[PDB]
Amino acid sequence: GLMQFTLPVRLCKEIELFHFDIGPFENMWPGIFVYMVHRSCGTSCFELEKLCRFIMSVKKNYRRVPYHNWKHAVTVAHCMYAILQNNHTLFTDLERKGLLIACLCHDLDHRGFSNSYLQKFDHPLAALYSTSTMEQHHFSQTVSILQLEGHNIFSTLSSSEYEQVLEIIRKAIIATDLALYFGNRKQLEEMYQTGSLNLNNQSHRDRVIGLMMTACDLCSVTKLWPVTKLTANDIYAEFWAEGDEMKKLGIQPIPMMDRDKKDEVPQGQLGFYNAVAIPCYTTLTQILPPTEPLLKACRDNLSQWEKVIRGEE
Ligand SMILES: Cc1cc(C)n(CCNC(=O)Nc2ccnn2-c2ccccc2)n1
Ligand SMILES: [Mg+2]
Ligand SMILES: [Zn+2]
Repeated sequence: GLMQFTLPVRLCKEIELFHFDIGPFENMWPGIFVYMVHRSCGTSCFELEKLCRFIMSVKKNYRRVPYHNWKHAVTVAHCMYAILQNNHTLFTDLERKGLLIACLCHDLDHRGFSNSYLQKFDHPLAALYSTSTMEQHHFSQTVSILQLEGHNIFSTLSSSEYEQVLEIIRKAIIATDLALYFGNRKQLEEMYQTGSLNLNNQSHRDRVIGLMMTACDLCSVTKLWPVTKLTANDIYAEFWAEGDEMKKLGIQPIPMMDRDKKDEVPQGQLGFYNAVAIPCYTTLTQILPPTEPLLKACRDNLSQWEKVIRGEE
């Protein structure tokens, strides 16, 4: 119990900030995650032996893909840590426990292909899960790893608390399907504006936790410009591979995924910021005022992409 994780001074301070980058040293990422669980949840939330075994099994079931990798998992978990630490009294013990684990597990066994590509390929997972194909697989993989011997980090919870936490994790992981984000934010927008939003209404909490998951999942657009710009290369490396694979199935990919149309990228980032990212962090800031730094950072980056187009960089 008396064993803490401590980070070097620069990390100890910068990790509290939304725009923190976890760095290129992979062997430090597990310690950073445990540090965040201990401060967000407590030193007692998990058996340290079981947590460490869970963390390393989760790492092993992420693939060596350009973007949807172990680094993304830890990055999305850090953004959730930042939201929880800035909204101390709004979330229950089970929710803080659940959401950090959901973020770490949210893209388990990702291959770097969209739900659309699985459907057009006719992948077995598309036959097994007709909607949110990859996300149902990510939750399936999470349950698998929790059921390995020595890996059940929730064993000390009651039967009902256990079922509650697995239901928080399931909903959280399904919400990372961007196809579900558009309707979810629209509903939250109306509820906030007509004043019907009620955080004691479980169906309302679910929607708010969903938007947090979208905000955390997209947080690469809220980093300082040099981090956002370099992460964009990894996300587009996956999109171009998928577009190559669409061409192999005899389907011309949308321009965003066509590597012959790299010129169109800056304008494609504009569309993504205006259609997805700005609306996402605007609604999140209305519902959770202390997440405003994510909206500010997103706006700064929209303006940096505007400069790329105007040939100023
Ligand atoms: C860095 C960093 C991290 C992330 C996630 N991006 C965004 C990369 N673009 C992207 O994901 N596009 C996308 C996927 C599905 N729909 N759309 C889409 C929606 C509206 C307009 C244009 C495109 N950059
Ligand atoms: Mg995903
Ligand atoms: Zn993700």
